[PDB]
Amino acid sequence: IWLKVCAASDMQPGTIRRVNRVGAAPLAVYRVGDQFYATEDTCTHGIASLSEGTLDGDVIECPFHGGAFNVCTGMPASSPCTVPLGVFEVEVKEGEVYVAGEKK
Ligand code: FES
Ligand SMILES: [Fe+3]
Ligand SMILES: [S]
Repeated sequence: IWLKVCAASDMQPGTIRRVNRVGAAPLAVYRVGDQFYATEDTCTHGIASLSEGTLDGDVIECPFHGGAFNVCTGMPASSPCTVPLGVFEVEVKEGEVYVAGEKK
């Protein structure tokens, strides 16, 4: 199940895009350089949107507590985060960014 995100050219490096899913929590797609990554958009430490946070390199900083995760692995990058984010495969076909609707 692949969800159409947007045209690669529509995402500037260092930006984030929220992607809604049917019957599930939304995802966040991050563009690091020319690479694209995706994780659950919701922080595992609280009800917070990571796409509303700060992407520093390939680490997304949560809007709260100073928490952070690596967007490639979904692993916590800073306290108080301890639970890894689910990661989702991203693929670019003909300039269009697609994200898997199912975790990997
Ligand atoms: S809600 Fe995100 S680190 Fe606490
Ligand atoms: Fe905002
Ligand atoms: S935003």
